[PDB]
Amino acid sequence: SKAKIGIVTVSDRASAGIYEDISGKAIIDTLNDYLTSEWEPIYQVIPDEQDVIETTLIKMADEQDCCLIVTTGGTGPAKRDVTPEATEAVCDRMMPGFGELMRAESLKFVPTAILSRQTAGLRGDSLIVNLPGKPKSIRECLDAVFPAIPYCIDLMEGPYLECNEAVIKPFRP
Amino acid sequence: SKAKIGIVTVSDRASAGIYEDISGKAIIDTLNDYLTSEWEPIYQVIPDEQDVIETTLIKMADEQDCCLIVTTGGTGPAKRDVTPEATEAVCDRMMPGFGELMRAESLKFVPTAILSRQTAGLRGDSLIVNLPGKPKSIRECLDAVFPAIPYCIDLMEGPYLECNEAVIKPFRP
Amino acid sequence: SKAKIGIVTVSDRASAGIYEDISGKAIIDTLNDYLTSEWEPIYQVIPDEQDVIETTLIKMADEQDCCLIVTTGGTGPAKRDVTPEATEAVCDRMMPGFGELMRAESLKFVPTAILSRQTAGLRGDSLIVNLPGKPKSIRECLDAVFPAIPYCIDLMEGPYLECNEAVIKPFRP
Repeated sequence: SKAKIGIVTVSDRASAGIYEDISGKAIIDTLNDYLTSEWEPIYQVIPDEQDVIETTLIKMADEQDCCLIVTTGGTGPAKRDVTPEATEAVCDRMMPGFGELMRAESLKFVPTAILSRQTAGLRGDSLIVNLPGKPKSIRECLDAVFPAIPYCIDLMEGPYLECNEAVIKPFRP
Repeated sequence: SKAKIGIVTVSDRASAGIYEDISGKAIIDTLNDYLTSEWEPIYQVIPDEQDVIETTLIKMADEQDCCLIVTTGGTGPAKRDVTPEATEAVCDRMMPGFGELMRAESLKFVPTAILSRQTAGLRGDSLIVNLPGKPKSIRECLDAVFPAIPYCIDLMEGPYLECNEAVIKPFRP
Repeated sequence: SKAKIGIVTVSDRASAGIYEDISGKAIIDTLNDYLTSEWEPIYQVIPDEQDVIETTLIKMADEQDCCLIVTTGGTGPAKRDVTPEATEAVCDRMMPGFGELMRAESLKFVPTAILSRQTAGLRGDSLIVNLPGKPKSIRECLDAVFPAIPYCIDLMEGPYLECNEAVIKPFRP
């Protein structure tokens, strides 16, 4: 089948209106650079509301057959930040290695990396990954974890993602 | 706002007034070396009864306005070690990066650091962090995570902690 | 007293009929290489059926007095990979530092290590640790965490395990 990839920008400010969604743009730019195979971006901007996040992810995974869903925003210690809660609530099983690696990688830049509650889990055969907010952090997190994603999707019997190996090298054992 | 920092020593020999608490003292000494801003320790020595640990953390967070609460003791694989369980019970959202980093740093010279179930989380605007009992493990764990703590407290709209940069360098993005 | 160690090969394929269980064999071979003290393998090969895994782990811990139980297989993101779910189910407290270290060490070879949901935890005084199926990965994970295992067993008041320190050095603080 053809790959559907969800992109969820979680932000009160973006939902109120911003000049440009630089976080969401950073994701689609990076994914376009990664992928040679055809794919369909399923994009949504939503507020920091746990229930709305959950609803969004559920539709993308269940109805829209998204094999991957990447979120940006709402992963810090602030009370409004509930993307990880929403993610835990919708996944059947978590992927501890992703949160581990993303923080380890982010800590190479900033001591405050350990304040991120970014996680990842599976809802059926969809992989959902929580990314940071800043465009450069987004690319740093994706460069770190995406090498494992096409294989993860393979094991989940999902679409076979083909990458521009001039940009990123998926590992497939 | 003057910063109030909770210090909780959990110990099976602590109904004894003659217990010398070298762990609590290590926390106090470390924080004294770290901080240049004024702060106030709210200090309790308690038995390793999960119920009592929970009541203590809740009081310090809900009543006594502790911006940060640091526990020592009761984090290992022994059946009586229930400090993590108490911590999970009172926190409304967990901070997985703290336990990850504390073990990662500690295991380099103490392989048995991986046996610590130490964790961290947030109760409202209070950051709660589990340390091991041994003073050297205490300094090591605080050195690894404290650089992220002033900014976490900033994001919580708590007091503004300042540090002696020759001893420890908090990061603020 | 006399050390009993559970070895569980989790594999639909092996359970169906296989010339040799290389996964289970890798574990036995590794332990024999590590230990100089007398120990008894409690060995079972079972399919990828969560209820079966849980039943097996419970028996090994509660009935068979296994101080350590090591699983191989079923830790990835595939539909039928349910070994970590079973381990979570039967353990009363988790040991997050094991999965962290195993993944972190594995990541130094192959970026897909982040796809393992391998975990570890305690059921009563039994330590249960998830390994991947591949024999090379089994030995790498064991090399990473075994140095902390004899001490953990000491803390849980179990058998005193002694090692060939020419192969592996248990750390006992």
